[PDB]
Amino acid sequence: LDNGLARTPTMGWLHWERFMCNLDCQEEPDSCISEKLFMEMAELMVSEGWKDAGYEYLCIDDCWMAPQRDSEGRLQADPQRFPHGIRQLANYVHSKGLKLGIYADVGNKTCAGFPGSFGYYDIDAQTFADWGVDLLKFDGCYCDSLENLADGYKHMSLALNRTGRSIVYSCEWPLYMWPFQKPNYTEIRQYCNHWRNFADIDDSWKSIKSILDWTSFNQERIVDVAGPGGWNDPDMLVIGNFGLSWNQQVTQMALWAIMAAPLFMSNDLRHISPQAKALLQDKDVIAINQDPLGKQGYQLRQGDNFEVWERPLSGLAWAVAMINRQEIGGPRSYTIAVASLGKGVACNPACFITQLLPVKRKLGFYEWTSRLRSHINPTGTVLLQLENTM
Amino acid sequence: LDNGLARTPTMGWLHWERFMCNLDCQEEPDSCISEKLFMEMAELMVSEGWKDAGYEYLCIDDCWMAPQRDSEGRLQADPQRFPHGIRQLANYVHSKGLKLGIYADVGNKTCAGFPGSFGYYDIDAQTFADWGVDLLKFDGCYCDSLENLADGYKHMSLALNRTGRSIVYSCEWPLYMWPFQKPNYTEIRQYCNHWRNFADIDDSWKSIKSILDWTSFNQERIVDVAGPGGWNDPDMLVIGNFGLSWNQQVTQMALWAIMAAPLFMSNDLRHISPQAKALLQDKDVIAINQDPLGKQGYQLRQGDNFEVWERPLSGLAWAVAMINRQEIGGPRSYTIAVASLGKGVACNPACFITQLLPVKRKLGFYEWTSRLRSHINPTGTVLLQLENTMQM
Ligand SMILES: *[C@@H]1O[C@H](CO)[C@@H](O[C@@H]2O[C@H](CO)[C@@H](O[C@@H]3O[C@H](CO)[C@@H](O)[C@H](O[C@H]4O[C@H](CO)[C@@H](O)[C@H](O)[C@@H]4O)[C@@H]3O)[C@H](O)[C@H]2NC(C)=O)[C@H](O)[C@H]1NC(C)=O
Ligand SMILES: *[C@@H]1O[C@H](CO)[C@@H](O[C@@H]2O[C@H](CO)[C@@H](O)[C@H](O)[C@H]2NC(C)=O)[C@H](O)[C@H]1NC(C)=O
Ligand SMILES: *[C@@H]1O[C@H](CO)[C@@H](O[C@@H]2O[C@H](CO)[C@@H](O)[C@H](O)[C@H]2NC(C)=O)[C@H](O)[C@H]1NC(C)=O
Ligand SMILES: *[C@@H]1O[C@H](CO)[C@@H](O)[C@H](O)[C@H]1NC(C)=O
Ligand SMILES: *[C@@H]1O[C@H](CO)[C@@H](O)[C@H](O)[C@H]1NC(C)=O
Ligand SMILES: NC[C@H]1N[C@H](CO)[C@H](O)[C@@H]1O
Ligand SMILES: NC[C@H]1N[C@H](CO)[C@H](O)[C@@H]1O
Repeated sequence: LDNGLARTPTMGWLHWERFMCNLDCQEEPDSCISEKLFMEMAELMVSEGWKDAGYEYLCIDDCWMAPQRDSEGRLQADPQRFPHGIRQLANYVHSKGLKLGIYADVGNKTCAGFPGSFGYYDIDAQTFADWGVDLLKFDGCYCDSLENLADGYKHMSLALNRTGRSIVYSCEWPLYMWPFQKPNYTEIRQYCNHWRNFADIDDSWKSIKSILDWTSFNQERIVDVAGPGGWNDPDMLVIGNFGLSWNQQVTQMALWAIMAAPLFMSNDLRHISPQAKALLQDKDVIAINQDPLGKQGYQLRQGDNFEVWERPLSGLAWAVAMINRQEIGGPRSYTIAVASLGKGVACNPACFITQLLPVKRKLGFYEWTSRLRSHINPTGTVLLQLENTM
Repeated sequence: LDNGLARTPTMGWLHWERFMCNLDCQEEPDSCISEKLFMEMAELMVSEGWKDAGYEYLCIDDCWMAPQRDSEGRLQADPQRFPHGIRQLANYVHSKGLKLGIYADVGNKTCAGFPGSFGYYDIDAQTFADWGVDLLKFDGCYCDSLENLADGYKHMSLALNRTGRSIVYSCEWPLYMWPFQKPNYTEIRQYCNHWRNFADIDDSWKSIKSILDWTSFNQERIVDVAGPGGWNDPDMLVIGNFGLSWNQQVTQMALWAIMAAPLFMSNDLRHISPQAKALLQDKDVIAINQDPLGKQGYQLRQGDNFEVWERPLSGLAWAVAMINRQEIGGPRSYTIAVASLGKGVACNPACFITQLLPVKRKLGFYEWTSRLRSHINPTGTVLLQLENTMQM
């Protein structure tokens, strides 16, 4: 989408995975989907260094709406859970230097059953712009035809444009097309700043494996379309929650950097371990994810329960990730000729290699003839940056 | 097995899950199966508090043997990886106050392809006894006849008996029966101190779930068989390795306590986080696992992606574990009438409830009519101890 936005993958926080559709503010005031939850997350995004690290968009997912539209047929936030309304929440979020994301659905209802936007695309776009919304996640539930799906996503894209406000447009279009018809990613990128390709992530290593495996299986179709203004979205970062071991969290961070993925955390910023916070705020890894060239990485190799992924960066640098998919035993040795990396240019005539994950360690100079040797933890990842000596 | 051993579930360390069959001591010296590894592991078991916590058996799994038997037809340790031999390793282990476990196979070869014990049961038992072995893990590979399997396990049990040395006898008999017919656990318990029921564990939450689900599915068949001298073995503790989140590690520790399981760690004691070590050395949870009553726990309830397990303890106490199997979202509230716990006996007329996991916290007195309310993390477990009481 050539709206001047998302020139690097969008970074921020999205409530869905950790907080979902919790409406029980009477029994669970601190966890329910409410204005107070987003105020608390905004405060911590400022005070705990998230904004400084680049996490900029505080995003509302499903279950913010009132059961019905208002007198004039516009969407409204739930009166009890969002007493001051979305425009006021956006004002607050802006006063902190952050941006606000909101959620709507292309069909007749949202996935959780709240008012859909079909028939209201232009009014909804104008409502969002009037409210000061900075990002829209547009879901695909309750849409009875591929034509309605495509037409709605394009119509909403154009309506957002017509409001004149800069609004990041996040689409689930491909995900809802894939069971029936192969998506045309050139068209999608024409209309969207990023697009969900695959099933919702949850708090599990199985989910991560399945997302990585889908991305590597389909990489010939999706890798080259990505770039400044339009990214593949493999769904939220779930680092800092409950289901991932430390090495599995490292794998998610490293490979979301390799994939030039949007970095939408879905966690509780009020209760997050120092280790998870340091991983999610890792300057060098974020810098890889945010590389201005915006060329998505890809899987280079797979075999012996090892995977090698790599990503070209600005200024002749490369990022390389090595995953150990064997879920038994101990750290496993993996070696690869550096001439096999970076299409044969990264280390010609030589390169300096720095390991970034699981810990930052300079590895030294590697000549064109050299072999890179590493030990990779089960379900963990070794992430490296290669700098050509020219 | 009525050998006076394993009156509580055996506790120790077994190399299989973490170190497997790594034979490459030149390229992977720190991971290969060698005498130096077991010597160092013994030193750390002493110095890092593992022996004090109750972990007593340092156990060798597969891939310790030389490719062939010796001139006298007895087994021998690998010449390069175990130059000083099993007798000397056992001397070292005993000098640290620990006990040594070893591995053999009922069939013609071990699962990794090394000499099997079939045809040599009595001499192999005697060899182990001469070496000073204190525990035998007896595998079931390369034995495709049910009669051979059963006869071999019984024979090895009797042969170990004849040596006159006290040796814990750990069997994989039931697991190897399933391709043919489901086991008679009365017979197995007659011959074994504990027995593997289900597929090998690996370093994953998937594996933990599958072991728990098999145990609860088959619990009417295996729970009452267990007791002092004979335990169900759901395989090694893998806390301290790589594939389990903190809450998944807590779930494994809590439920291995519930199940009266042998506690065999399979990790690297040289590289283990403080948090994992504190969990594995948790005095109160170990005390649940080691409860002298020796009655295995069971799944009480299951529904809405929640599980409730409980285990009766000595002196009218109970352990209760609540698992959240929903792998999305945040901590989920679960409430239960305390009268539903411990068969209505734990809290009659009252009980004092102490949460032990994920953190230790006194919850207070709960009267027989009261309700217990708790919050459980995704893939985590809340482990509680109920003490029957007449007071407030
Ligand atoms: C080879 O097999 C034989 C037969 O199975 C086995 O002999 C058995 O040894 C056990 C353990 O020593 C004996 O059990 C003991 O019996 C005495 C006398 O009745 C009791 O006083 C003992 O009670 C104490 O220990 C128990 C734990 O075992 C506790 O439950 C109890 O509270 C006491 O602390 C204990 O019951 C058993 O009687 C014999 N059986 C026979 C038939 O002789 C022998 O040990 C095996 N070989 C080797 C090397 O162990
Ligand atoms: C509406 O769409 C137009 C057309 O794509 C966008 O115009 C582009 O804006 C970028 C950034 O300002 C320029 O670099 C391009 O040259 C423009 N292209 C064209 C064809 O005009 C415009 O930014 C969009 N406006 C909003 C508010 O989204
Ligand atoms: C995928 O969609 C793109 C964009 O809608 C199609 O490309 C356009 O094709 C028309 C007609 O040939 C050209 O005039 C435009 O210049 C193209 N637009 C762009 C942005 O390239 C493309 O044909 C579609 N591909 C398939 C296989 O259907
Ligand atoms: C919404 O419902 C109407 C009436 O049932 C239907 O005609 C229309 O196609 C639906 N729209 C979508 C996108 O499913
Ligand atoms: C199980 O084994 C015991 C002891 O050997 C024996 O007495 C019993 O009959 C067996 N049960 C069945 C059902 O075969
Ligand atoms: N992919 C389906 C989408 N619908 C849910 C909201 O109800 C989340 O936004 C999820 O990402
Ligand atoms: N269940 C199969 C058994 N065989 C392996 C050794 O090769 C492990 O001991 C495992 O416990």
